Formats: sequence, C-alpha cells, structure tokens
Amino acid sequence: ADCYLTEKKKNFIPIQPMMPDELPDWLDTQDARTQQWVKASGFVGLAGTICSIPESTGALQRVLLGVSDYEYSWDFGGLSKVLPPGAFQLNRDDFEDDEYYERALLAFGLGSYQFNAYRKRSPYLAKLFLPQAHRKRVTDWLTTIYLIRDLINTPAEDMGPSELAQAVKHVAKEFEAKVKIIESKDLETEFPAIYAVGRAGSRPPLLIDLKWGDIKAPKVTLVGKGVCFDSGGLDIKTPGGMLLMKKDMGGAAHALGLARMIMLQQLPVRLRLLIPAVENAIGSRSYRPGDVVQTRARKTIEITNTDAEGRVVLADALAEAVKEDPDLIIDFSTLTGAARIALGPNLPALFANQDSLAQALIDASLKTDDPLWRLPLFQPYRNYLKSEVADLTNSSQNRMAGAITAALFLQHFVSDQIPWAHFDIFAWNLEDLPGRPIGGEAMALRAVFHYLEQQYR
Amino acid sequence: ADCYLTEKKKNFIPIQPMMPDELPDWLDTQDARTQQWVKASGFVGLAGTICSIPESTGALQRVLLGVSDYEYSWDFGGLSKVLPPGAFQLNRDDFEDDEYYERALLAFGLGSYQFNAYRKRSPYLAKLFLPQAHRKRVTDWLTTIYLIRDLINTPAEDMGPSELAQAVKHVAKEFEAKVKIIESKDLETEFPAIYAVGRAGSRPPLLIDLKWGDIKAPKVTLVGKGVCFDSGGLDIKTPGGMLLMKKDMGGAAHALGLARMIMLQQLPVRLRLLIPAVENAIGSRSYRPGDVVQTRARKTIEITNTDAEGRVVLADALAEAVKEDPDLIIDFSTLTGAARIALGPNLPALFANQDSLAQALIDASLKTDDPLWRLPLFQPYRNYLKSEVADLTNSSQNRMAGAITAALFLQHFVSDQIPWAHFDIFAWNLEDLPGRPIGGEAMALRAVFHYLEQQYR
Amino acid sequence: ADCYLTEKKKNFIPIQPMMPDELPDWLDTQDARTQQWVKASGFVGLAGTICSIPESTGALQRVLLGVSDYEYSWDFGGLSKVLPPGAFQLNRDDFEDDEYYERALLAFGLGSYQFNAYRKRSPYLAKLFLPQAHRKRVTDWLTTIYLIRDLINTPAEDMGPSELAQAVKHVAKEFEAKVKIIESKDLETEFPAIYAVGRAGSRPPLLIDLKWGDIKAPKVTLVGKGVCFDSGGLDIKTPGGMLLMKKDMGGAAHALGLARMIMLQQLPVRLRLLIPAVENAIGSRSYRPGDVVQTRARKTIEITNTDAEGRVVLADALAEAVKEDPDLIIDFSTLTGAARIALGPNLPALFANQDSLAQALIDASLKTDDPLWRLPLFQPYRNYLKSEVADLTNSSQNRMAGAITAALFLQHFVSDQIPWAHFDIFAWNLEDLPGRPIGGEAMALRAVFHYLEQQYR
Amino acid sequence: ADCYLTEKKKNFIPIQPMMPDELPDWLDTQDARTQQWVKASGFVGLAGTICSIPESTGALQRVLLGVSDYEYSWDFGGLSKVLPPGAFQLNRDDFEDDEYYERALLAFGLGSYQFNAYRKRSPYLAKLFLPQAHRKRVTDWLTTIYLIRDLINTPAEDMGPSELAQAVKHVAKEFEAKVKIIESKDLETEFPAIYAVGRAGSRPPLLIDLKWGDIKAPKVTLVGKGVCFDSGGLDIKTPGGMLLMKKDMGGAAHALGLARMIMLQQLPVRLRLLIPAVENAIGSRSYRPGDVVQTRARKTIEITNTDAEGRVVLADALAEAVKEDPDLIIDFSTLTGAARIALGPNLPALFANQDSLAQALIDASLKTDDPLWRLPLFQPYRNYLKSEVADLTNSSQNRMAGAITAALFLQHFVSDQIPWAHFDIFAWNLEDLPGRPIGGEAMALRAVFHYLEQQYR
Ligand SMILES: [Cl-]
Ligand SMILES: [Cl-]
Ligand SMILES: [Cl-]
Ligand SMILES: [Cl-]
Ligand SMILES: [Li+]
Ligand SMILES: [Li+]
Ligand SMILES: [Li+]
Ligand SMILES: [Li+]
Repeated sequence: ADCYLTEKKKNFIPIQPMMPDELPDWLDTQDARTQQWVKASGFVGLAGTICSIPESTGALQRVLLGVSDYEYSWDFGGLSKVLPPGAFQLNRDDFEDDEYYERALLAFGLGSYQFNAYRKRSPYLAKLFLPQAHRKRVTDWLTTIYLIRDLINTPAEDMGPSELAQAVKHVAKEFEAKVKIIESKDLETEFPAIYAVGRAGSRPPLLIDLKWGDIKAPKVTLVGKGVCFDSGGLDIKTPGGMLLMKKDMGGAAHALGLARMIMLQQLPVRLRLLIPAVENAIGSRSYRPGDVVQTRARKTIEITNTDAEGRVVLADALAEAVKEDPDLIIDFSTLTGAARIALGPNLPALFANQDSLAQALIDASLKTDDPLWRLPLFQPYRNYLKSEVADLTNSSQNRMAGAITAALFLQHFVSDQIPWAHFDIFAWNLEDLPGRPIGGEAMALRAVFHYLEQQYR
Repeated sequence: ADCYLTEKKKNFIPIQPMMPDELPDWLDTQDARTQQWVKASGFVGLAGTICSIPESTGALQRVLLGVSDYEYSWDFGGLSKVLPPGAFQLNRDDFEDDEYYERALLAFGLGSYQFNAYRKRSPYLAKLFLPQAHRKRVTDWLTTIYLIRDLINTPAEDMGPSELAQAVKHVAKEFEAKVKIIESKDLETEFPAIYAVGRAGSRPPLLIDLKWGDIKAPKVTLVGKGVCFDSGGLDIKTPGGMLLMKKDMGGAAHALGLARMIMLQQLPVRLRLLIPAVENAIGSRSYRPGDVVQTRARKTIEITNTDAEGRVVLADALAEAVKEDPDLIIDFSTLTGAARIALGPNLPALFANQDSLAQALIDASLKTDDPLWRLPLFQPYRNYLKSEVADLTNSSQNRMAGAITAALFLQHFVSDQIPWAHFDIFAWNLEDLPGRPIGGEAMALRAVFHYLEQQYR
Repeated sequence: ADCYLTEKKKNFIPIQPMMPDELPDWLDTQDARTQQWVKASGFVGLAGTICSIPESTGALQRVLLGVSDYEYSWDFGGLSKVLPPGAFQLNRDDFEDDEYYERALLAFGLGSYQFNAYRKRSPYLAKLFLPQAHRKRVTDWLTTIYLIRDLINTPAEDMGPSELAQAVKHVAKEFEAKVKIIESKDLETEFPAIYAVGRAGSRPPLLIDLKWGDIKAPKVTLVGKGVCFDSGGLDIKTPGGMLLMKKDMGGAAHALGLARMIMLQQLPVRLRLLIPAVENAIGSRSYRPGDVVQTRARKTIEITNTDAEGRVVLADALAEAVKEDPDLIIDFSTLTGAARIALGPNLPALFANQDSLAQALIDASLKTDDPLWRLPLFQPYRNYLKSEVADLTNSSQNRMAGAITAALFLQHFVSDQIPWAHFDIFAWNLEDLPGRPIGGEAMALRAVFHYLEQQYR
Repeated sequence: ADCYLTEKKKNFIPIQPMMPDELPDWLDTQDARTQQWVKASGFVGLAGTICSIPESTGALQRVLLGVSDYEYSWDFGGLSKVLPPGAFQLNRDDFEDDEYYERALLAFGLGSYQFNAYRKRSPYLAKLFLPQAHRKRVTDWLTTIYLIRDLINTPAEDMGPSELAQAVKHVAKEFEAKVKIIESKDLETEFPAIYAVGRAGSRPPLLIDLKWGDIKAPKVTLVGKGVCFDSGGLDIKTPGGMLLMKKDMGGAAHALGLARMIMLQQLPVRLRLLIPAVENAIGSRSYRPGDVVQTRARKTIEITNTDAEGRVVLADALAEAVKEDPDLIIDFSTLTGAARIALGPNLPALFANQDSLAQALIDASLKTDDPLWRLPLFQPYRNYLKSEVADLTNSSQNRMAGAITAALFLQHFVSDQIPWAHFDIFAWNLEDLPGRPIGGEAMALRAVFHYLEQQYR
C-alpha cells in the first residue's frame, strides 16, 4: 500500500477529471498563465491523457485527467504510468457519489502494481492521498487484488500445491481461521478424483480446507480450481496453449481472495474454502484417455480428455461442499482453450442452478461495474457427456459448447436444492490497459462480494 | 451365461426367422387374429425388425424376426435389445443345418453382452433356451468372447501388465496349464526389446509364457501383443489417436482367448502362449528416436518411430517361439493409426510365410463366416526398413504400406521353414450393430479355431 | 587409421587426378593398350568417376580419378567406395601445393569411415599410402573427425551425460589434461540453469570442465552444447523434428575435437573446455513454460519455449568462462528446427562480438575451404527477448530471426570486452556425398584451428 | 510535405535533444522557473520522452527530447505523436554534423505519415522548419518514402498491375522518362514466365519498362518484384500467411522509389527500371505444380511450388536486363514465409555476384545507418534446384536455406560478368515505432543511393 499517503496535508497536488465539453468553461475560471498553458499543451480532454499545469514557480499546480465519462473510473488506473513525481490528491466534489470517488482511489492503486519477485523495477514516484473514510475498504480491496495477481503471476515452479497451501495458511493466520490439508494416502482414499489428476506431478496433490466464522451463521462455501500448472496431461497442449498455464490456479486465487474479503469485512457467515491443488503433468504415472476415475460422490468418470482435468478435481471438492447442505456454494475456475472463451477474455461466465441467485449476481455486476454474463445449464447437452463404460465422461463429443459442457459436468455433483454459482474466468490481462498490467488479474469478485454483503448483512 | 436357459420346457415362446417372400404363405397357415395382427403391425420381414404376436389371452404367442437371409445369423444378435421379457426358444427346423442353428444361439448371447464393471446396468429380460447338444460349444465360445471383450474394455489403469498376467493365470488354473512370468532383471537381460519399450511406464514390463498339453503332440505357439496402453511414447499420439488405446492389448486378449478354446476343447496339441505385456509410456525413462534396441535374436533395431512399439516387443516373443521349431506360430496384433487400417475396422489382415497355411485360413474364414483377408509379405519393401546404424529400423521411410511394413519387420525374426501366420486386427466395434456392442470385440478366432480343428484332430 | 599404409614401397598403384581438358594430351604419353582402354571405357574425366587401367598382366596399373578442379580435394573422398582392392598412392607432383596433397590424403580417410558399433560391416579393401611428412597432421585430423562422427552417431541411450563425460576423460588422459565434473547438488547450486534444463531426465545433468596447458599462456576457452537428447521438453517436438536429436550434443563433440587438436599440436595456450551435458526430457520433473530459471550470472530467464534449452545451459557455461577474463571464448552449438537453418545444413553460422575476430575466422574459412558465414548480433532484436517477469526470455515472440535470437541471448552473458565467437552448426550429413557419409559430421573446425595456429604460434 | 515550414522566422519553438548525463549542467544555465519545471515534470532524458517547458506567459518556450544517443536520429521520428501544437525548429549546433541534422529533419517527417485513403484522420498539429540548405534533399527523400509507403499500403484491389503501371507513368512524367508497357500477346510470347504466373488473375499481367538519362552514360538497371497480391496460387497460403500479401509488390515500389531519387538528383547514369506486375491468383487458369514454364532466357523451369512465383517473374525481367550488358543491375524482392525471414523483418538481405559490389553496399549501409546484411550465393546448394524434367526447379527440396535458394535461382539468369545485387526485403513495419508507422515501409534505399552517388558522380 505504499502507492498511498495516509497523513492529510494542505499541500498535495490536485488531480482533476475533465471531459472535453467542460474544459472551455473551466478554463474561464483560471488565470491567464493557466489558460495559455492548457491551450499551448494541446490537451483537449481525451480519455487517459493528462495536462500537468505549472505554478508561477515552475512547480506542479494541478493535473487534469481526461476521462471517458465522470463515472468510468478506470482512467484513473493509468495515472502512475504518466504522473510526474509527487504527492497527489483527488477531490470528492469531482465525483457524483462516494462510490465513484472510492473506485478512482482504488484504480490508482491497481495501476501502480508491479510484479517484482524476479526482476528489479523502479517504483512509481507518484503517490495518492487516501482519506480515512475510505482507507479500510480501498486497502482491503487493493491488498486482496494484489494477492490474486501475485499468486497467478508466480511461475509454477515457485507456486505448486504446497506453496498454494502455504499462501492459504498465511491468509488464515491473520483471522485465526482453521486450515486442514488433505494429502497423500488420505487424499487417495477420500478424494480419488483429485488424486488421479495430480498423481503424475513431482509435487503431490492435496486438498486445502479452510473454515472461519460463527458456527451458527449461514454457510457460504467457496471452491477454487488450483491447477498449479496444466500441461494438458497425455492429451498434451500445443506450446501456445501451454504458455500461460501457470494461471490455471486462478480460480483458487480468486476463491482465496474472496475468502479474505469476507474475513476482513467480518461478514456474518460460516465460511469454508475448498481448493483442490494439483499439477496436471506428463510422466510415467499420468492418468490416461479411457481411464475411469472414482469420485468422492461415488460416481464413475470416464476420461475422454486428460486436459479437461479442472472439472474432475472440482467434482470432489463440490461433493464435499454439498455434504453440509450449505446456504450457498460459489466456485471459480479458469478457462482453457481459445475456442472455450465464448465471452472473450474480459467477461467472466456465470452459471447458476437457481434463477434468483443468477439474477442477483447480474444485478451486483451492474452496480459494481464488474462485468459478468450468464451462460446456460442447457439440459439437453447432458447427452454429450454420455459414457458407454462409466456414469459419465469428462468431455464432450464435439468442439462446440465447451463452457456449457464443463458447467453441466459439475452440476452432476450439486443438488438443484443447494444454491450454486460457477464462474469460468480467464484471470489474465493479455494487454497493458489502464489499471490492468499484463499478467494475472482479478475479476468477478467485486460483483460477488457486493452480492454477499447485500444478502448476509 | 445367464442369457441362456438350460432346463427344457414345453412352454417357451418361439422366435422364428422370416423373410419377406415367405411371409404371405406363412400367414395363410395361421389363424384369423394372427393374420390381422401381422398385417396391422406393418411387419413385412425387414432384417432386424420383429413382430411380437399375441395369444388370445394377450400373452406372447411367438416372435417373428426379419432376417437378411436364412444363413446370415447376426440378425439374431439384435434380439436382446428388442425382445419383450420372457423365456424363448429357437426351432432347429427353421435352419438349413445345425451349424446355422448354433450360430444363431451364439449371436443371441453375444448381443446380450453388457460391460458393467464401472456402472450399474439393468440386465436384459429375454432369455433363450440352449439345447444340450449345442450347450458346450456355444458356452465355450460365449465365455471366451466375453473374456476378450472384458479384457479390451477394461480401462488401462485396471488392466496393466500385472493384471493381464493375472488374467492368464486365472485361465490357466481351470486347465492346470503352467505359467511363467518373466520380469525385471531377467526380462532386461533375456528380452531386451520388451524391456526397452516398457521401461518408462510406472507399471513394469513382463513376458507371460503359458504351456499346456501332451509334450509329444505338435507344437502350436500363440503370440499376442499386450500393449496395455499406448501413448505413442516420445512420438506422442494425437488425442483422437490415443483415445481407444486401452485396446492395444487386444492381440494378447485374442491369443489368450484362442488358447482357452484350445484347452476347453482339448485339441491334441502342445500349446504355448507368449504375451509381451507392457505400457508404452512417456516419461523420464522413455526409449527414444535414434536409440538402438538389442533383441533376443541378437539383431539390432534402430527406433525410427517410438509408436511402432508393438512389432518391437513381438520380435522378442517370436525369437523365443522359434527356438522350439514349433509346427505353427500364430500372432495377433492390434492396428494403430487411421491410415494403417487398409482393410477397414471389420476385416482382419492375415499375413503368412507359407501359402498352404494362408489358403487354409482363408478357407476356414469362408466356412465360419468370420472374415479375414490376406495381405502380402512383399519382399521389395524390406528396403524401407534399411538402417545406416543398426540391422534394421522399426518403421518405414514413408506413410504408405504401413501394415505390410510391420509384418515384414516381424518376418526378420521367423524362419521361412516354420509355418507362421500374423493377424493385424482392430479389436473394436466403433458402432452399435446387432450382436456387436460398442467397445472391445473378438475377430478372426472362429476361423483360426476351425483351421486348428481341421488340422490337428 | 587402418585405411592408410605407412611403410613406403615401390609397388603401390598410383591414383591420378584428371580433368577432361588434360585427358587427350595425357593419353598421347601412354602406350597403345592404355589409349584403347581409356577410350573403350567411356571415361572422360567427369568428377567422381574413375578409370581402372590394366597392366598387360591384367593386374591394376593405375587409377584415373575425374576431379571438379585440381584444388577441390573432396573428389578423393569418394575413392574407398569405388576403388578396386589394393595398396594405392597419390603423387605430390599432381597437386599445386602440399596443402592440396594433404587435403586429398585426408579426404580419402574421411570417405573410408563406417560407424560399426551396432552392425557388422565389411571394411573397404583399398588403402592409401600416407607419407611421413604428412602423417601426423593427417592422422591427428582423421582421428579427431572420426571421434566427432562417432560421438554424434552414438544413439542417445549409449551417449548420455555420463558417457560424454567419460569420452572427455578418455581424451584428457592422453595429454594429462585435468577434468572436473560438476554434478548433483553442487550443480544445482552453482549452475542452476544447467540443472533446470536437465533435471527431468533419468540420467542426471552435469558440467564437464577440462584444463590443459601452461598457466602463463593466453587463455582460450571452448564451450560446447551437450544436449545428449532433445525431446523439446513440454514444448514437445514433432516426430520429424525429434528423429535426429541424438545429434544435439554435436557442439560438445566439436568443442572436444577442437580441444583434442589443440593438445595434439601443442598450441601454446591455456586451454579450458566447458561442456554442459544434459538430456532435455519430458517427465514429472520437466521445467515449464513460464518458469523462471536462475543463472550463474545472477540474471533471471523466463522460459517461453522449453525447446530453446541449448542457449539456457550455455549461458551458465559462458558465465563461468568469462570470470577468468580469457583471451578468447569460442562456443559450438547445434541448430534445431527447419526454419532456423537460414544458411542450410552445410554452412555453419558464425556470430562474433568483435569484428577483427569475425574477419580473421572468415579469412581462415577461405584458406582452409571449410565454409562458414557470419550472421549479425543485430541489437534492435534484443527487444524480442523482453520479459514482463524476468530479466529476459529465452525465445522470441515470432518465428523470424531464430539464429540471431539465440546468439543475442548468449551475448547477455558475455562482455563485449572479451573476444567471443559463437558457431551454430548442423553437425550432420543428410545425404551420402563423397567423403561425407550420412550421419554425424565435423564442420567449421579446420577454419577455427587454422585461425588459432595463426594467432597463437 | 505539409509537416514542414519553409519560411524562416525568429519565433519558432526550439526542440533540443538531451541525454541524461548532460541535463544537470544544462539546467544550471536556465532560469529558476525552468529548473523547477524540469525537476517537477520527472523528465530525466529517457529516449523518446519529452519535456515541454513553459514561458512565464504559459506559452511553450522549448521542448527537450530525450535521445538514445546524439547520432541516433530516429528518436526525432516520434515527435509528431507527442508534440503540442505549433511551429518548431531544430538547432544545427545540437548535432555533430549536417548529416545528423538532416536525418533528424527527415525522421520528423517520416513520423508524421498517415495513410488516409480509406479513413479520415486528423493531421498532426506540430510542424517543423526545414532550412533551405537541406530542403531539396529532405523533400526528395520524404516524398519518395511516402510514395513507397502509399503503394505498399494500398489494398491490392486498388493496386493491381494496371494501377502499378499508372504509378510508374506518373513518376516518369515529372522527368520526361519514357515508359513502355508489355501486355497480353506480346507478353505471352516474349516474357512467358511473367505470363504463366499472372495468367489466372482477373487483372492481366504486364511488364513495365522505364528509361531515362543520357544514352552515353553507364547503364544502371533496377528490377522490382511487382506481385500485387499473392494468394500462393494452387499451393495456397495459410490465412496468416496471406494477410499482408498486398505488400508482395514492395520490391517494385522500392525499385520505383530508387529510380525516382536517381532522376530527382540527376545522377549521371542511363537508368532503366523493369517491373513484372502480376497477381498470383487461384482460379481456373492457375499454373500448376509440375508445370514447366518457358523463359525469355530459353531455360525451362519446373514449378515445384506455385508460391515461389516472385523469382519466376524476376527471371524474365533479369534476362531482359542482361541483354544490354549494363554496368550494374539491382533487384528488390519481398520475402514470403515466416521461416525465410532469416534476418528478421528489419534487416534486408543482400546477395551479390561480385565481392567489390557487396562490400561497397555494406560500407554504404554503415555510413547511412540503413541496415543490410550479406547472405551467400552458396554454390553447392544449386543441387537443391535440380529437376528431372526441366533445366531447374523454382524451389528446393527442403525447408532450409530459403533465401539462399531464391537468390541462387535468380543467379542462373545473370552472368557473373555483370555486377548484380539482389535485395530480399520485408517492406513492412509490424509494430508502431518512432518514425515507422504500422504498414508499408522503405528500407535499404538510402544505402543503395549513397553507393550510387559515390560510384557515379
Ligand atoms: Cl501461478
Ligand atoms: Cl484394456
Ligand atoms: Cl549422439
Ligand atoms: Cl499494395
Ligand atoms: Li486446466
Ligand atoms: Li501400439
Ligand atoms: Li536442443
Ligand atoms: Li510472392
């Protein structure tokens, strides 16, 4: 949180949003030198551009930031990369509501992110004042998003199942949450599907199970796909397909981040977090096409694609989650394969077995401007998962309906009587955009958290 | 054998074959109600269709089965899937000879097959009377074909080299045949080519060697390719190519099934069964392109395709078989690669080093309606197996003549003075056809067994 | 060296080079029978053809060899394959200079090469007299080239890191050079990049470090890529691409061969030879796309292609070489991928960080007729190696400039103040050409050695 | 040329290059306000960054431009995209020599380029003063480079053979050069290879032949590949491979641009420009693999790749050029296929049949900082062009040595006695770099022109 300043002072440099239509009238309120400079600079209010205005001394008086709209917020994410050095401040009066003011404060922080575990990088020299009224909420979100980005960005070699388990225990200690790690023989017996997928890796598979909160409160259970590296297994990926696969544990990072926000904000729920943590490797012990994998739910799965492993490990975590008849289950899973990204990289897919839940999450998406889109649990496609040998296959007969297929698979492990939402996310920025550096990224969480606050407070 | 009834009774429901041309005259011999019903039902004798005819009580009086011809037999294979519940019987008088009657009885049983090791399935409710005169032969064949289907259908995870060895020992116990298992260090020294192919798998390679019969009788030696799973090795298969690879031990299943029939029927031969049992895996210990593998025959093989492994392991089994100067050697091997299936999936390829043997097997094929087709050991193509480093390569320079190439490779290990037949089989039903459920399948065996009975009785 | 004779005699059969233009005048100097025979034979001096001329007894009098030019030399390489049996001799007077005479003597020997470790081969029956004045130089070169060919030709199974280390120790003993082998834990700590690449193989990685010569002499350090087998790693090669990969240690063979010539000829230098020896394997422990590998130079490398492993292991050897501030560093590395072979298979690429060195090597290439061609360390392409996570990536963003990219990568590990030459070589004959049998081959060494003799004597 | 100002005035805004090391001392010479502003802005001299400094009025006083070095020049190319509106000027005293001053002036203009034939674009608002002493040279180059960029950027539909011929005639009129267009039946008879390649297109093929200059002066003949669109023909390209193929006439654009500079600068030569202009299309009339194409040189070419068409059409233009025994022939051809771009996209390949010519062009490259690199006409690779049917094939047997192969093909049409240089160029900017907008680009020309001025003045 060193991109922010917390001691209030009367000498910070103001940053003011501006749109083209308001610039002429605003200039009329400024002195001669300011009017000449803004005109001489060529600044006209284009989104993402800035105009650094000098004092008569030559020091910086103010920075104008062109915005797409006064309620967009992400334009503020680009500030660290363009701002001159200094201590800056935003003005509450420049925003329609405290909510947009808080989003701008957070966007600034998100755009200041640099993953520096493997190379030295010069930190940005612009810092922003964070008012006490918004400090906890902005800090809680920034630190949680930074954690998600860090976990996804860490190379698989340094972020295997053990390291993921350690990260969960680190988060748990801050809130005295309890963590159980299911490994080796107990995993092999109790969670056979997690074991089958991860048994070929040099780093053994495990299940992370965290609990927190009042035992009398409604049970909210979060599940996240922790495939630390996905080679595809014997159905090996192409090089282009394998290049970003350190991110196939993005669902686990999201589930852990959401858990962290719930604990930071002390939501009145009984929280449980389940993360199957494995590597989908190629080697002498690899599970094979045609193999039948047993499950904790006592269903048999015929493996028709070793690279559709995420849903297989999630099936066991879900079977465990449902035993408690929780009030809500939410899972986060990363998408793999160019064709399965039906909604593109920046729009998480939502599946839900109950319409009220789906609609409430859609409403939350709009309120938070954290996009998501519902896809269907289209029942006729269950036929694509038909097996002549086992209860079902893990992948479909065709290259169509990939996303729906995975979600329908998981639905076999969750009763229609338990409210359940499944998120398919990309968890990565392919391009450098304001507030969104190339690499791991958090998505859907603000929407989900908003929903939880509305539902449980 | 629970699809059959063995206590003869006077109240079974008759099943009668019928062709369109005979239906009008047959109807003239029936009562009014029967004539009205057959006409009202729309049954006209189309192959595979049935007409269930009621008694005046509403119980079932008879079932007509449309047949392609009165000597085709496989139409009877579709009965379990369409018959109403009950105890049925065929009539010997409806067939030209006891041979067609027996084939119909067997086809019924073959179509009643359900592989249920991994899912619960409701058994068929129609059963057929099996007359005492045909009981042993039909049972012997049904149980042997079921065994072949079961072994092929079992996922590789549950059917590795050890499990295959156990299956052989189970069959051996019934006839007090002797079984030797060559493993680990002795295999590494004595059968280096079997070891090289299988050394990368987590389940180690072995050679199964079964013997039965009078030591004074003619030696018939059966050899079967037991590649429990074929990933292709470092020359990895495509996903479509690897999907059915649990079946790459189909040759071993066939050789074991043929051995079982020989023992059940007490053919007067000295039987030996040799099965190299391995997994062709990808891992740290995988044999590589360019590696030179030593053989039991003391020939060197340069590996030019790690996915042409079946012939490499068979070479050692054949080198062992020839040492005894047997009267006959027959090998069964499964085909891999869409392009190598020159005769399609339902027509086994036969290669033989002696013309009399090939012609006799062709004759047996026609007598049993168990199709096979001869392909040539075309000597000029030996040049395709030329190596600059070793005695020969294991695969050819081009993508043509795949089948011939494998057979010519094996011929280097078998003297022209020892009668030898090599069968390339697909061992799988891609589609659900009457009497032939999707999955593992037996082929060529009835023809081969007929030949053996004619030759050795 | 059994293709040569060392006891001088007056009854050897002369082999005489001939071009079409000189044949008519030469024939005029011969007897009637010789003139009739040469005309009757159809010999006209075409390059590579011969005319065996009889004595009146029917024994062989002389052999004419058609040559492309009197200074080409390689036509002599085809002699062992066409010569009748016997003891032959060349005539010094048939050559412009002793240099061409010596090249012809050597070419004869090079064309007599047969790799017979895995199959029996009949040796050639023609032998050539080697005069005492040229015996040491021709023998030194022939034995060194044979060694290079043998190491490259040996299948990877019989030429892993340990076997390569043993070969180096065998060469060292002859000259009492010292050899250190860096393995296991010390390698893991001190040469982490060599370890990361080779850790997945069943045969562990190591670094071979040989030293010889007067400690007061100029330091010449040779570095060679010893990838004993390259599967490509998780970014697995195609079968066609993996077929010749036993040759991916060709750079190590070249560096060892050059070291051997330096020691045989007692060049007044302080020689050091560094060979990273590893297998780039696929298995449970394989390094992955996205992994960040530490280096001896303390730079971080983001792995964007597991099949660009040679430069990664070389980086550690180079970082070690530079610590001594040597007078010269020369590395040899084999090319992988059809598209990276910009200069084709028979023209080694030279990169050098100092223009004088590059020009001197180019001059040496022309003097020795051992072809090489300079490619550029084009600095703007360093941008292709940009990483968002580490100091640099190991491979570029596109499929262009492959060779330049590898060389620029290595340049990050070598100061511009240390003269350094990097050779990208194919190290293999795809076709059987005179003096150049299919399989491993030595290239660039005569040019490099000539340069060293000119520079250090 | 509207990015430049030509009336000298005393009120232009100075643009001054600056490096980090000189900034502290420079600041010491400035007033208080300027020192405060430069420090407050965060400008430290990083290449490509600017610092707009205000006057006390708020108008712009000066712009500092960070440069990679004082002799690099391309940093000036980025100015139009970052400069505020205004009339600017450079200072001659800020450069080591008039040559670097002139390059900076030109780079500014090159970075102001916008291709607007198909969309409206706002022009840049910064203009630069162009001093009279450098006006002609800078204008001549800018207009010529703009022409090259425009021709390459024009979609193939609007830049077919006819449009290319029209562009040549437009350039010719300005200098009263003569132009002959060889079409239809005369082309079919006289230039059969140009006709064979282009006959399938809906826009017929032609040969453009321009002449200019004193008939007594040395003959310099320029040849350019005018493949207006390359589909690959029956050997059809992949979509990625065909996407930029409107640029396959880049060689023609280069040859025309070089011709234009020669005429603008009145070089004392007899200039001839030959451009085969065709579309390589797929349709009913497409030339085929295996077809033998006749040539103007009376050699036969067996077509082994319809997508190696550029060299086929160039062969006829070259055969025509050589008939006059010119003093020099220079051809420009665009590269096609990711693997053939051995030197990457930004480094043109030079081939030359005479060493003095190649060395002189290399020297010119260094003097002008217009990069090029020599590749070899490696004679042993002529064997790759062997045909069993015709005199030679148009493409090689392998996927290696692509560039060398094309150049060796062309060499069959040009005597070693005629000095000849062949340039393989990419002619496109894949990325937006300072002074180099995405799309068509000129390369190698400044080097070639420098050589011509040195050789012929
Ligand atoms: Cl990660
Ligand atoms: Cl099986
Ligand atoms: Cl080798
Ligand atoms: Cl164009
Ligand atoms: Li995955
Ligand atoms: Li196989
Ligand atoms: Li390699
Ligand atoms: Li082209």
